[PDB]
Amino acid sequence: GVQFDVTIEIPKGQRNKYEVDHETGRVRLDRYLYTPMAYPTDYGFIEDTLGDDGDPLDALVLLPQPVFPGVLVAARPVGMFRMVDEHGGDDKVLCVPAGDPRWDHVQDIGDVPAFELDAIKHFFVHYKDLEPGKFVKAADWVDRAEAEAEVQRSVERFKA
Amino acid sequence: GVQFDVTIEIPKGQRNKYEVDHETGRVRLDRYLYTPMAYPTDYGFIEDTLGDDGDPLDALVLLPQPVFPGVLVAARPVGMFRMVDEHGGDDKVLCVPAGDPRWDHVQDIGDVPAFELDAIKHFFVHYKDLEPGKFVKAADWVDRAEAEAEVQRSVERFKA
Amino acid sequence: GVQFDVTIEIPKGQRNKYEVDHETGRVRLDRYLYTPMAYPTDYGFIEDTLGDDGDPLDALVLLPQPVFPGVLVAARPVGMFRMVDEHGGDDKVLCVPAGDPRWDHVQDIGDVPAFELDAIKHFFVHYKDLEPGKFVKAADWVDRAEAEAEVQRSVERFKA
Amino acid sequence: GVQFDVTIEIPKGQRNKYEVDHETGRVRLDRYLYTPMAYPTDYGFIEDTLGDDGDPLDALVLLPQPVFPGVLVAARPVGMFRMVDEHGGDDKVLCVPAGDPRWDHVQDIGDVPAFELDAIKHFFVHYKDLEPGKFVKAADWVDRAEAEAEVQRSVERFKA
Amino acid sequence: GVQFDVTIEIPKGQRNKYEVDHETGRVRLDRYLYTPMAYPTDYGFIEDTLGDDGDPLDALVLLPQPVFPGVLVAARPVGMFRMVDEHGGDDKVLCVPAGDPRWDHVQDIGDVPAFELDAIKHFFVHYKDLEPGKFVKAADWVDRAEAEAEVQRSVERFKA
Amino acid sequence: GVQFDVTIEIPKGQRNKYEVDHETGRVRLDRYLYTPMAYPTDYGFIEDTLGDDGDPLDALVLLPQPVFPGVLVAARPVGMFRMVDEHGGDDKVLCVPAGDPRWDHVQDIGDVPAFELDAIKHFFVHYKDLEPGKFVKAADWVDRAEAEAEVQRSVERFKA
Repeated sequence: GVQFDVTIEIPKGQRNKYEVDHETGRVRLDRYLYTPMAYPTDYGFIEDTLGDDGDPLDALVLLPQPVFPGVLVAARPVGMFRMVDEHGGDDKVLCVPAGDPRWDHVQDIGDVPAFELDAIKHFFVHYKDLEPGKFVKAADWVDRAEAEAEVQRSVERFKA
Repeated sequence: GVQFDVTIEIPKGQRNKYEVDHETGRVRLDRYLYTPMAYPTDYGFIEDTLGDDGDPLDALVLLPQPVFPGVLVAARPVGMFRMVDEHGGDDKVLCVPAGDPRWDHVQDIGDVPAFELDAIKHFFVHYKDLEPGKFVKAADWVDRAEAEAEVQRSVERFKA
Repeated sequence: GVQFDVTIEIPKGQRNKYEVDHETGRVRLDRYLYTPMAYPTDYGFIEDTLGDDGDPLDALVLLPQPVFPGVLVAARPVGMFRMVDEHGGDDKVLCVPAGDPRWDHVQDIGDVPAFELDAIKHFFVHYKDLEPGKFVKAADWVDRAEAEAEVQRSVERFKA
Repeated sequence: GVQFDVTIEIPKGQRNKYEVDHETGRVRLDRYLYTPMAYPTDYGFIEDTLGDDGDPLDALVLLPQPVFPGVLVAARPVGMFRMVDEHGGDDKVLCVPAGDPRWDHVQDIGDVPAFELDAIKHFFVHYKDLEPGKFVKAADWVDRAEAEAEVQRSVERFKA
Repeated sequence: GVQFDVTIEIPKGQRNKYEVDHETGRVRLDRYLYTPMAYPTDYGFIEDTLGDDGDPLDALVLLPQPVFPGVLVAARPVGMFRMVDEHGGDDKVLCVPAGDPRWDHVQDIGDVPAFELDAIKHFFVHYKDLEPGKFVKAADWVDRAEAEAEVQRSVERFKA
Repeated sequence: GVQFDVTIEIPKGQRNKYEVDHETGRVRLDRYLYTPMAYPTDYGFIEDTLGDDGDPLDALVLLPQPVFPGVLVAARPVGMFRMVDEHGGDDKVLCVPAGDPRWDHVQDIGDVPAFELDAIKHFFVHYKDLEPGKFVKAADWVDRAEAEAEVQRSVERFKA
């Protein structure tokens, strides 16, 4: 069913934390990570969504080769990382590239190897460890179904 | 005589197929090539041209060091790659950087070494070999004169 | 006191000379340097400033990891490189990242090691050596004080 | 059952064709490829084997991140690429990393997606297209079983 | 006083865990880290030392630009990272480049900024978190004096 | 006529100054350059030569893509850079790859564009500018002829 555009803010392997300014469209170097970690996958947000906090819904995209910040990728959801940090709840849709048969075998979170999900989860739990006031409290994984529903709501919030 | 601006969509050496969306201005990861090949030169399109198919005229730009997708380069034509694929005819203007005396010795397609033209041609002939329905039929090289004429028409089509 | 946004045009380590077109917002490959040199730090301009010559005030930003052309970084001044070239006077504010405590020990030009200031100065003195008509005549360093003053003036020129 | 050491000569993504000199141990830049292609996976030879032609048996290793020429990787076979070129028969064992549970799901050639095998095969069929006298005639895939047997013989040839 | 040669096994920024085999001299891809982390500095061992476990003493080397695995760097000690893992005690001498005046200001562990020591410590505490049976228990910092003493013993063990 | 092996110590684009230790065969990080410069071509020495100073004759090799330190390349001379520094005379043979027809049009120093020879010369004249006691006094270009002669002598010194 569902598919959308993700705007990659941060390439796999990067320790610079880029972000897109959501009115001006410009890309911004928010900060350099305080921990010796790097983004586990290409990271961004779903174009035309609105989360709880006036921010578009976050997205992880699985790619063979990282992209550049600002790049659009047409993607589809396979699961969702649920996380509660110091600004409270925050979710990240796990995605593969849409209409690329090389990802056809990846249909739900069951299809992504554990060592990969754990590596991703390990990054978000620890990446802000050396940043005062900043912490993480929940962190877990849910299936394409819950991913799809959270997307749907954020699309509807974006239209209101 | 003629010179124009090229928007590089894809850097030399890249296997990610970026493209510029021509209304929104945004850059897009179209697909990752199915063959183990990589763009033989920096690749883009001539700004303010319109081809037969509502798409700006394609350009190859010879550069010492690859640029980033979206980067403008002022360029001049030295020849043109004529190719007929599954969507029919499609041409690619061969360029060097404008007003850069290091390229002064390159004035027509005679001035580009054969092994380079062949490498470029070999890329377009084979890059879509593992992509169903997609094939290539003609593929040859023509001089700065024919390049200049096709540009001129595409500039005039862009003004209508 | 003072702090501002810098738009990085050229990453540390690059030999391609990118520049932002100031009306269109687009990024441009101006030229590939003629000397075997690479920008000693990330290089751009202070957003919303206007110099003597209708061009925004130049900026050097010290970063742990280079950014991409077009990226915004919030920054604060610690000194200024004064230089007179073939188009006359031209200054470059030395900046560190704003609100990043890892840079708290850098408060004025005294706090940047000499070998670094000399490396930067060596780049601007020599980078145009193989470029006809282009030369450099003055080149020296001044403190956060004078930096702050030149910024203020350029901000005020931008509002007129 | 079987597992061995591979010495990577050429990293995934490289167009430089490095080779190890088999007496001196030194690494050598044989040639830069004439086609705009790059090695589809990390490429080398199985340490302590001897093929038909006094050369150690060739190996492709599947890795998450490319290595450096000269690097040893402990590996296990999953299949074999059979190829007949201008020097006649030549085979390449397809391998994954030994004792790394992240590759446990890859047990025979059935387990490697078609688009990957085809990409590899496409590289070896075309990489020497622009090299006079050099051609390719057979090229196909066989299973872990045949891979294992060819290894065994090359190990025994190495002991004679 | 003391200075020695370090063989860098692993460049800053790498997630591949290279190691030197200490008889054969050859470099080996041990494993790819299970956590989304990357070596916080260039990492290796002190040439001609012998630790408690028949392995040369580990070293961290602070460098402006990462080297290649196998590269020798002449270095001097400024402190030492004391850590107890699953194989028991294991120490890591913190070094700067020898005879390089750019590092003259770094004379003991007091001279290395806290955010750097913490980043390094954070790496060794967490890098093996997703690796069964592997854990970390102590982890702290000591001064150039203790570094110098542990080196001295390992040099003497190497001569017996 | 003449052709030989070059051992590349330093890749084009690098600022780390690698060097091969000539007895042990090991590669060494000598220093990071003090100026914001990077080696204009791949740089090494002619294998089995001996200069005036017990050091093998230096070599520049022109390549499409840089190699790794320690890599051998079979090469042929097209000219020589003569230079006198603080340790007196020091020469560097300009080479292209042997038996590669893509370089057949480069037969003597006349065949290398001026902007290239000047770039190379500019690097050796300035790269040590910020290094106390270190300077450069002569620096010029001579033809394949003189190159061939200096090689011959160094080969003969190597055999004595």
